[PDB]
Amino acid sequence: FFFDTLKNLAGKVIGALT
Repeated sequence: FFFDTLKNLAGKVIGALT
């Protein structure tokens, strides 16, 4: 739950960066 969301948030950041 929380772990999945945290990982997902990081993925969005990486994608947004490049």
